[PDB]
Amino acid sequence: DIIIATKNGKVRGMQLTVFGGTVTAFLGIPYAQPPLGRLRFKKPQSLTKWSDIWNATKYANSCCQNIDQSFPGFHGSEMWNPNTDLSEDCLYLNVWIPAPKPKNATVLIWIYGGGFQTGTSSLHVYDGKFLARVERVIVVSMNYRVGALGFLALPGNPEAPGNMGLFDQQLALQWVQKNIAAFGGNPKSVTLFGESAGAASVSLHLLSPGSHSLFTRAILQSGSFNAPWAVTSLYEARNRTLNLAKLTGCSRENETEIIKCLRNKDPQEILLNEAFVVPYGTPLSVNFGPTVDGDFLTDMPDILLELGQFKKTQILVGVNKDEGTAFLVYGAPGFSKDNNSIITRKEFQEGLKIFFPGVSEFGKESILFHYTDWVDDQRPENYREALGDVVGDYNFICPALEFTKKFSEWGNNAFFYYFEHRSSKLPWPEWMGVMHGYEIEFVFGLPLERRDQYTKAEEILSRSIVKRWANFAKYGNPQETQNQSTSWPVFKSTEQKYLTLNTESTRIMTKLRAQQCRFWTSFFPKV
Amino acid sequence: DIIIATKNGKVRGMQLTVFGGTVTAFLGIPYAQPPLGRLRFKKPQSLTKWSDIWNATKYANSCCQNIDQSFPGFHGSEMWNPNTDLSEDCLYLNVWIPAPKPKNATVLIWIYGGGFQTGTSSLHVYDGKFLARVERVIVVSMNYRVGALGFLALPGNPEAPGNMGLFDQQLALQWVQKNIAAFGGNPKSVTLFGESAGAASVSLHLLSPGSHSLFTRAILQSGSFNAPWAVTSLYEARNRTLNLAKLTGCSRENETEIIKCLRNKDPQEILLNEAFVVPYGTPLSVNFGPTVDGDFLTDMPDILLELGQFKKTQILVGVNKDEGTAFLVYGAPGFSKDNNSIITRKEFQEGLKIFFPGVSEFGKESILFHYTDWVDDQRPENYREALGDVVGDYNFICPALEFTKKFSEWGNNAFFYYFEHRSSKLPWPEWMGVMHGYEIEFVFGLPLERRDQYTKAEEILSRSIVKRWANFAKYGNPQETQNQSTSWPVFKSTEQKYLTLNTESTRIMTKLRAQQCRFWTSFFPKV
Amino acid sequence: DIIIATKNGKVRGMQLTVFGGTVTAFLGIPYAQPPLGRLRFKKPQSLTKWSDIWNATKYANSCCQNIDQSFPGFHGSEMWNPNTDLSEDCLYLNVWIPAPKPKNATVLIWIYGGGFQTGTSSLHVYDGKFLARVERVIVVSMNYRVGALGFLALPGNPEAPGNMGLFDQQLALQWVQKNIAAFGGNPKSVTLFGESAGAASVSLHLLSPGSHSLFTRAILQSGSFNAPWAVTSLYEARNRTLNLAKLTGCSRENETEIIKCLRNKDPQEILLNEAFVVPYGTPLSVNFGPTVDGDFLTDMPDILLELGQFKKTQILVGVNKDEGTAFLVYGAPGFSKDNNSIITRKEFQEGLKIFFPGVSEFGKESILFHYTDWVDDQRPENYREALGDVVGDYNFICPALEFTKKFSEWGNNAFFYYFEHRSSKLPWPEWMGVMHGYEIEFVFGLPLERRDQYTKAEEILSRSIVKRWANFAKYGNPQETQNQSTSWPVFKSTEQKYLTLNTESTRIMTKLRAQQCRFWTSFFPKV
Ligand SMILES: *[C@@H]1O[C@H](CO[C@H]2O[C@@H](C)[C@@H](O)[C@@H](O)[C@@H]2O)[C@@H](O[C@@H]2O[C@H](CO)[C@@H](O)[C@H](O)[C@H]2NC(C)=O)[C@H](O)[C@H]1NC(C)=O
Ligand SMILES: *[C@@H]1O[C@H](CO[C@H]2O[C@@H](C)[C@@H](O)[C@@H](O)[C@@H]2O)[C@@H](O[C@@H]2O[C@H](CO)[C@@H](O)[C@H](O)[C@H]2NC(C)=O)[C@H](O)[C@H]1NC(C)=O
Ligand SMILES: *[C@@H]1O[C@H](CO[C@H]2O[C@@H](C)[C@@H](O)[C@@H](O)[C@@H]2O)[C@@H](O[C@@H]2O[C@H](CO)[C@@H](O)[C@H](O)[C@H]2NC(C)=O)[C@H](O)[C@H]1NC(C)=O
Ligand SMILES: *[C@H]1O[C@H](CO[C@H]2O[C@@H](C)[C@@H](O)[C@@H](O)[C@@H]2O)[C@@H](O[C@@H]2O[C@H](CO)[C@@H](O)[C@H](O)[C@H]2NC(C)=O)[C@H](O)[C@H]1NC(C)=O
Ligand SMILES: *[C@H]1O[C@H](CO[C@H]2O[C@@H](C)[C@@H](O)[C@@H](O)[C@@H]2O)[C@@H](O[C@@H]2O[C@H](CO)[C@@H](O)[C@H](O)[C@H]2NC(C)=O)[C@H](O)[C@H]1NC(C)=O
Ligand SMILES: *[C@H]1O[C@H](CO[C@H]2O[C@@H](C)[C@@H](O)[C@@H](O)[C@@H]2O)[C@@H](O[C@@H]2O[C@H](CO)[C@@H](O)[C@H](O)[C@H]2NC(C)=O)[C@H](O)[C@H]1NC(C)=O
Ligand SMILES: *[C@@H]1O[C@H](CO)[C@@H](O)[C@H](O)[C@H]1NC(C)=O
Ligand SMILES: *[C@@H]1O[C@H](CO)[C@@H](O)[C@H](O)[C@H]1NC(C)=O
Ligand SMILES: *[C@@H]1O[C@H](CO)[C@@H](O)[C@H](O)[C@H]1NC(C)=O
Ligand SMILES: *[C@@H]1O[C@H](CO)[C@@H](O)[C@H](O)[C@H]1NC(C)=O
Ligand SMILES: *[C@@H]1O[C@H](CO)[C@@H](O)[C@H](O)[C@H]1NC(C)=O
Ligand SMILES: *[C@@H]1O[C@H](CO)[C@@H](O)[C@H](O)[C@H]1NC(C)=O
Ligand SMILES: *[C@@H]1O[C@H](CO)[C@@H](O)[C@H](O)[C@H]1NC(C)=O
Ligand SMILES: *[C@@H]1O[C@H](CO)[C@@H](O)[C@H](O)[C@H]1NC(C)=O
Ligand SMILES: *[C@@H]1O[C@H](CO)[C@@H](O)[C@H](O)[C@H]1NC(C)=O
Ligand SMILES: *[C@@H]1O[C@H](CO)[C@@H](O)[C@H](O)[C@H]1NC(C)=O
Ligand SMILES: *[C@@H]1O[C@H](CO)[C@@H](O)[C@H](O)[C@H]1NC(C)=O
Ligand SMILES: *[C@@H]1O[C@H](CO)[C@@H](O)[C@H](O)[C@H]1NC(C)=O
Ligand SMILES: *[P@@](C)(=O)OCCCC
Ligand SMILES: *[P@@](C)(=O)OCCCC
Ligand SMILES: *[P@@](C)(=O)OCCCC
Ligand SMILES: [Cl-]
Ligand SMILES: [Cl-]
Ligand SMILES: [Cl-]
Ligand SMILES: [Cl-]
Ligand SMILES: [Cl-]
Ligand SMILES: [Cl-]
Ligand SMILES: [Cl-]
Ligand SMILES: [Cl-]
Ligand SMILES: [Cl-]
Ligand code: NA
Ligand code: NA
Ligand code: NA
Ligand code: NA
Ligand code: NA
Ligand code: NA
Ligand code: NA
Ligand code: NA
Ligand code: NA
Repeated sequence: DIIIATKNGKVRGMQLTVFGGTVTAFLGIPYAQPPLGRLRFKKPQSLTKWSDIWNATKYANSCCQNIDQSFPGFHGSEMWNPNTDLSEDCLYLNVWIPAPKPKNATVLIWIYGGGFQTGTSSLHVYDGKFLARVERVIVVSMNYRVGALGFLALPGNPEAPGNMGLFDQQLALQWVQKNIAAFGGNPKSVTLFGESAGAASVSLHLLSPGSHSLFTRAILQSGSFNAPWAVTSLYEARNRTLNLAKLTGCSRENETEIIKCLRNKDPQEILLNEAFVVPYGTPLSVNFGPTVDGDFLTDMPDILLELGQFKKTQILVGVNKDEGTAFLVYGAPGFSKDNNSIITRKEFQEGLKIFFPGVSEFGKESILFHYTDWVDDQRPENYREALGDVVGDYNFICPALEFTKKFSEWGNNAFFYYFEHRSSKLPWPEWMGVMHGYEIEFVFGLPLERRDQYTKAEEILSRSIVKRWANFAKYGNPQETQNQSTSWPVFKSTEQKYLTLNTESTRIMTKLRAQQCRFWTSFFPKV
Repeated sequence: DIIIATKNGKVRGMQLTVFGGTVTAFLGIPYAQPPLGRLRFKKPQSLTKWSDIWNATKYANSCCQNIDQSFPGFHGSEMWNPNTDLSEDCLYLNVWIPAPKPKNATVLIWIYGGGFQTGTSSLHVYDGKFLARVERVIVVSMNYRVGALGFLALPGNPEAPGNMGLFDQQLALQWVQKNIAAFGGNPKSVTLFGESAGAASVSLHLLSPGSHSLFTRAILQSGSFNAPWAVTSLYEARNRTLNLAKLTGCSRENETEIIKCLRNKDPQEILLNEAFVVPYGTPLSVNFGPTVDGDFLTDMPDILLELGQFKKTQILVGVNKDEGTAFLVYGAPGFSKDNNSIITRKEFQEGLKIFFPGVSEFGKESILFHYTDWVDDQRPENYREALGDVVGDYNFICPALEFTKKFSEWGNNAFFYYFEHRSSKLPWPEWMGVMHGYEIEFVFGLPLERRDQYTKAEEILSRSIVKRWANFAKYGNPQETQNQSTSWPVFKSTEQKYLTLNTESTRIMTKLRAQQCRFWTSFFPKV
Repeated sequence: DIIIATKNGKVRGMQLTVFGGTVTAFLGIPYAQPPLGRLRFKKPQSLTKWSDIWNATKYANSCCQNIDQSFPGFHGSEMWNPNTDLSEDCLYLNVWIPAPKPKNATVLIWIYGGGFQTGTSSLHVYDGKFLARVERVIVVSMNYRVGALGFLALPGNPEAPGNMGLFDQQLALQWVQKNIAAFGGNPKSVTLFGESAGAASVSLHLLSPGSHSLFTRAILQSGSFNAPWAVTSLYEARNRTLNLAKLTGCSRENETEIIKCLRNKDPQEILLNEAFVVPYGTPLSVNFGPTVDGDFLTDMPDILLELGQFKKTQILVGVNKDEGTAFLVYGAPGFSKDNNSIITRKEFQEGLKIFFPGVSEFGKESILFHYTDWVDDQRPENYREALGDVVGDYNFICPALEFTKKFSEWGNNAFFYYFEHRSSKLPWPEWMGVMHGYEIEFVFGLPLERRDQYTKAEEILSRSIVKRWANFAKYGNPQETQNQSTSWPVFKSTEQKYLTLNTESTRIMTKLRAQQCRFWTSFFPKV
């Protein structure tokens, strides 16, 4: 039996057996008042106080959200679907601690991805018990609101001010500040890490003044706020919010009245409409996301980044070799997971049309031009590979690299990785390569689990990443010092060294996707 | 309805419609006891406290001051004349805030020019509502005492200690420190900006110990305290103060008695005499200005500048291409606004006599020599252009450049601009070029106003300056980051880069008026 | 009438007319309990408190001390003799302030010389009223105990712990910290300056932990603690203290008993014996001076200097062209002030014998060797000039230069001057040149006094030093910025630039007395 007195009252956890030892898990600790009825669309408000012992012994409700139904029954997609009841009552967090209770452990806070429209901390691939067992770090994760219910904005007006999901996150980070020492945590040693939209969230916490003092350092996997799907403009945010009212027969006059009306709709009606607040989406649509609200975000992030207004600290940033592929089977013509997807020039052009709907003909010709001077053999897989690279480079790799350049020019240490190992257990087909999302299991140390059959090499690779992440968190420096590993150099502008993470040959390389990033970064934004 | 509780009690403002949105204006908030009767010539004293709601809904009294009557009915001069009642009761300030109320906005404090003899915050070209609407900054301006009533000095003696107008300013800056957060302001992010005498005031706040902690950074348009009209010596201050007594039949024995006597004169009698406390003025006379009082100013400013005694922070400094011209029609022979003013050598010499009255024959020959080796064609406009340059270089550009050299040698970032756009709406004739004072409307964003017919190019130029000023204020760096603009480099000694602001071609240049500034700066002061 | 409430109670000063204006002088303010009876030889103790108004309107008792009787009636010597009653009751200080009272003036604290055996703040050449009038600085000076009564040491034992005179000084510096703001002073801007033993005192305050926070910066004229007369060893201090007891029939058993006995002797008996506690003195004997007591001084000063244990701040250090001469007429054979003192080789050798009594024959041959390879003409004044240089170099110039090297190697700004003007009013004969002590009148601004007939050039030189000293005090940098003067560069090791102060040609020079200082500094200490 294990009970911890927090600032809001007692909580009980369970004992887990991990890897020959023990871990104490507190699942589903509330961190805010349930945001229901009159609190829907409003910033999270703080917890009442409680008599009795709270039983944090099972995962809590995931937040309301649409589910991916493109591959029903397929483990590749379904592993990302929520594994607990959906409810509006979803502001809870989990804590995993070493046994015996440590004395001043470094704290890792995970923020999940899902396009700001989906995700949940209770997923199998986010289970923190392994990191706690092996590295003696404490691992925290929280649920935050997604979709309209999390990011509906009607500018300035506090009935729906914008960024509610980011504030749920910020309020959980605070809960860590006030309570984590009771669990044996060191509030002065907190690293945020997250992937995709979770990684862009982490990048925004770096920019947010209310976040400055709620963490020490940061890890960004395949995401940053300068990615093109990450921040909704005020223009498009209003168009969307009013388009939603129209669809739910909530078009009114007085703005507060539109919110009051939307607060009377049932969650399902709002979920059902979210998809259509846009004339045409892509498989990369973020219908409701971060906006510049003058509160969490005080100006457009490009400006803040460029002029150096953000927390000075170390960052670890990285991406996967085939980020783009996973998106092509959600709309691109002649793509399937159940065949090799050898496509034609004509399919590719149509492809660009799906991914770049509001872009001029010339703009599209310009991508075709940059990505189809091969180099050279009349390889059939030419066009399929180029469409993956197009989507990866524009959406993930290039924005990640630029964020890293920009951040390090203000003087701080940064480390960049390029993950190129395809999991032996990957259920998607071989042509999709080293996919978006599939370094996570390596970071949480799933292949360490003996009775799960990853390879021996995967076990060793995982053991080595877990160590680098943990060393990063505790000491600002992601080295594996014992087993005579390849030293990971800092990323500077000019040299721009990165580290390759693979199962065979770990290498130091320079200037990842140089030619491609000149295209996305200097030419394409003018278009 | 909008009411803010301040430290002195409540105030009500009005709602303005600007550019499709709203701005809240509080006009005429008092910031000091009215300096009347026994408080005339004394440092401002602090506000009593008040029950009821103060109605800050119209501009307040401008301070007592003579008016320019050289061009009655001419919009070019009259636009600078005071647009509210003159009264001794004039220590008030205005606040403009974004709607919805922001959370921690950067604050811009404007200090007007007028030779320390004239000016008022209520002028059309100082209306802060545009900056507030477009940049979401808060804009403050205040009225401070000018002429004898603001700068009469009888050394050490506190009945008339000197610098009262500078202390009115300092006391308004304080009012910002104590109250601005109630308006949504961030007291820790205050930029002072001002033009001409207003710009020299800003430079003196940098030197004043009582000001150090009342602002963050500073913007100086066409003015600095090392300009030759900016600081009155103790010698000339006494001669003047006693000359005024003599003229008003206030010559006494006991010094306090002379003040007591002057405090019995009516404002108009003092105004009427101010002009003659000098044997001969120029169109650049500052009969009553800043002095070294051992209080606001603790030593002569040249020494403080040279030896590095001032606030360490970023500055933005600049000047206009034809600063000198506006002064030539206020006394220089054969100059008129109603004709081209082609003058002769003989007129030019007489001209120097008007502008450099107490200077030796040789001194005057030396200006003629430096400014009349052309380069070369027998152009008729030769002499007219040289007299403008003489007055500009000596009075504005050269002192501004030297102040910037001197300030940056102590390690801080500085930015220098050279404004060379002549407003399409300028009522003065073409030969007067890019005049003193006419970048102000661009900085306050008047050409942004659609229904006012500035050009489209002027709109775009203004939009770009407003952004650079605002970025400067918020982040210390005056870049326009979005529209791929010319980056503005820091001004260092040795390289001395500056930025040109025009409607066509924005450029990086080096060593503005190199030859001319060697003349004014190294040779002329010996004379 | 002018009354200031201090922490010990009220004081009244007088009004002085200086140079067309006014200065307020408080003469003889007590700063410690009178150190009489049972307090003789003990550290100074703090002031009781007082009702009534203290009348600080005349100079106070100078401390007990022997007088120079070598030239009775001669203004050259007698100007250094005490000009008030000698008494044991002598711990008082003077304050001079600008009129009108300033607001936050920089403070100059003067510490007089006199070999630690003589001196007094009430001397004519230490009158602070001129500095106060002209520079608007506040000037403080204090009386501190000298000779046995100030520096008697019987190690560790607190009845006579050592350094009492240094602690009198330290306690006056404290009095400045607690009280000077009431006079208009800024306690955070205090420069210590002093000459000879006063200059060595200043150098020891830099080393003393109890002094660290009682001043900002320091000026050393012809003195430093590494000079060879400056610090008595523990060995020689005991030998002396016991030799004094023996002479006064106070030889006892219990050490406290010897003090108790000496506290019963009358001041005159102690004064009369001080001279003989040494088998043989020189005209540079310091029979009772600073010692390493483990309290004011925590280790030998050479070590502290060399290893960088002292206050980090700016210093101004300098010396006079003929420091040595004044000492030759107090014992050196064939020297007189009443003739040219052309001496022989044989006289010179005897001379070395007077000045280096306990030094080996070889040691003496070594000085002769270094100082008598001329360069070359058979000039009669050869030997007379060399004996002056010998005494100057060893006692003043060389130790001053070494102190400056050593101090600047730890990173702080230092300025070095070489004063080479012989006063037109000097009563000593021409051959004695630019003597020890005769830059003081220039620093206090005596030649500024119109009705005193120094030359016009001397007036201008003085005006310029007063300004450099004052700029040093206020701003850390001794420049004269207005009258286009020679800029004074910092003294670094390697380059070692110094400034020459003379009436004609002010110059930047390098490596003063290079050859000579290698001799005194590297070879002579081994001997
Ligand atoms: C790979 O599959 C795609 C995708 O669509 C198909 O899925 C397959 C697994 C198959 O079972 C089939 O029934 C299904 O249509 C193929 O593209 C399609 O080609 C078909 C038939 O010619 C067209 O009707 C469609 O327009 C197009 N479908 C879509 C959804 O775009 C593709 O040809 C196939 N590629 C191969 C074998 O290389
Ligand atoms: C430009 O005008 C000046 C200024 O004075 C004149 O203003 C004009 C607009 C005109 O209407 C006229 O009545 C008025 O005098 C001229 O200089 C003047 O020249 C006049 C006539 O010869 C002399 O009497 C004056 O001394 C002198 N006036 C002043 C006030 O200095 C100037 O000649 C004219 N320049 C041109 C046409 O190039
Ligand atoms: C300069 O004077 C010295 C010092 O002593 C003398 O002082 C003089 C002013 C003079 O009035 C005289 O009476 C007095 O003795 C002279 O050295 C002295 O030489 C004398 C006479 O030969 C010797 O008896 C002494 O040993 C020696 N005196 C001392 C005190 O050392 C010196 O010769 C003279 N120098 C000249 C004229 O160049
Ligand atoms: C945002 O504003 C309008 C809103 O019109 C939308 O109504 C919503 C409730 C939703 O159902 C959505 O499908 C619909 O788009 C957008 O107008 C669209 O633009 C086209 C012209 O290209 C017109 O045909 C329609 O008005 C509408 N589209 C359709 C398919 O009916 C508008 O484009 C959008 N603004 C943007 C994206 O900047
Ligand atoms: C400051 O002191 C005197 C004051 O004389 C002045 O009296 C004033 C009240 C006012 O009316 C003003 O016009 C007048 O100047 C100055 O004396 C002037 O100097 C000239 C000699 O060049 C004499 O003729 C007069 O005393 C007087 N001028 C006139 C036109 O009558 C004095 O010059 C001034 N000091 C300065 C500027 O340094
Ligand atoms: C310190 O200790 C002795 C003390 O002897 C001294 O007695 C004093 C009271 C005083 O009168 C003083 O004149 C006398 O010196 C010193 O002894 C001296 O050394 C010489 C030998 O060179 C002997 O002749 C005497 O004992 C004495 N001198 C005289 C002239 O009588 C001792 O030298 C000294 N220690 C040092 C300087 O290190
Ligand atoms: C928490 O679980 C334990 C099981 O041992 C139980 O005793 C306790 O009542 C639980 N809390 C509840 C049911 O609210
Ligand atoms: C934990 O470590 C921090 C420094 O990182 C320290 O200041 C804090 O007091 C420690 N708390 C403990 C040991 O409980
Ligand atoms: C609209 O209604 C809201 C909510 O009831 C009210 O408080 C507000 O003042 C109204 N605003 C306008 C602009 O009519
Ligand atoms: C280091 O070495 C051993 C094998 O020699 C391995 O089992 C262990 O996992 C390694 N530790 C890390 C942190 O990689
Ligand atoms: C301020 O103006 C309002 C107008 O609505 C008024 O009600 C109030 O009395 C005013 N204050 C005055 C007149 O002092
Ligand atoms: C505003 O920002 C400053 C830092 O510039 C911060 O210290 C202050 O507390 C903030 N106040 C708010 C958010 O109200
Ligand atoms: C002159 O009168 C003033 C004001 O009444 C008085 O307080 C002051 O002491 C007097 N000064 C002189 C120098 O006569
Ligand atoms: C940037 O670009 C657009 C036009 O593409 C323009 O309307 C807007 O005013 C510009 N913003 C700034 C700050 O200049
Ligand atoms: C100080 O001097 C004044 C002279 O005006 C006198 O009134 C006062 O009594 C003096 N203090 C004394 C004598 O103790
Ligand atoms: C005097 O100046 C210091 C800084 O050198 C400042 O901290 C202090 O408060 C000032 N005191 C005054 C103006 O009374
Ligand atoms: C000597 O006498 C002193 C002073 O009376 C006394 O306090 C001390 O204990 C004695 N010391 C010795 C060593 O006899
Ligand atoms: C500077 O210049 C003037 C003479 O032109 C002189 O009288 C004054 O004393 C000088 N000031 C200083 C500080 O030397
Ligand atoms: P990640 C899976 O959170 O983001 C991809 C961006 C578009 C939805
Ligand atoms: P600005 C118009 O305040 O200053 C010009 C200087 C002389 C009056
Ligand atoms: P200053 C005259 O105090 O020192 C000379 C050193 C030996 C007495
Ligand atoms: Cl690759
Ligand atoms: Cl084609
Ligand atoms: Cl390379
Ligand atoms: Cl030009
Ligand atoms: Cl001529
Ligand atoms: Cl150049
Ligand atoms: Cl010399
Ligand atoms: Cl010999
Ligand atoms: Cl050299
Ligand atoms: Na995913
Ligand atoms: Na590995
Ligand atoms: Na590449
Ligand atoms: Na103007
Ligand atoms: Na532009
Ligand atoms: Na030029
Ligand atoms: Na002396
Ligand atoms: Na000089
Ligand atoms: Na030399």
